[PDB]
Amino acid sequence: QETLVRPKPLLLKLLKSVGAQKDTYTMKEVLFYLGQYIMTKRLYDEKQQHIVYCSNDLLGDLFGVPSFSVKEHRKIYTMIYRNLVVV
Ligand SMILES: COc1ccc(C2=N[C@@H](c3ccc(Cl)cc3)[C@@H](c3ccc(Cl)cc3)N2C(=O)N2CCNC(=O)C2)c(OC(C)C)c1
Repeated sequence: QETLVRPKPLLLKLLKSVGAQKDTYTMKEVLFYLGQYIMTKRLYDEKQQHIVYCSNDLLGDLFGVPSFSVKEHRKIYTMIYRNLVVV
């Protein structure tokens, strides 16, 4: 009974690029897959792994900043919610 969401096109493209196959997800699944996108594309700092640099990537278009820490929860949840609809 978790809320189901339907990502908008750019978010869906990111999710499918890391092997998600569906069109509707829970918020925890969206977060998991975005994390995997960062990990697979090596967008994090090797020393302080919470730090992401996304300026030269579509992820930067999603979050609207060139860099962020994964501790920026308000920004991360807000930008994900701007990029989906509830089902
Ligand atoms: C010490 O290094 C860490 C510690 C925590 C995270 C993290 N933290 C998790 C997280 C972060 C923010 C929210 Cl709002 C929810 C979950 C989740 C995540 C989910 C979405 C995004 Cl956009 C980024 C990361 N997320 C992860 O995706 N992790 C967990 C740890 N290792 C991983 O391989 C993947 C982390 O993420 C990297 C991808 C940058 C690195």
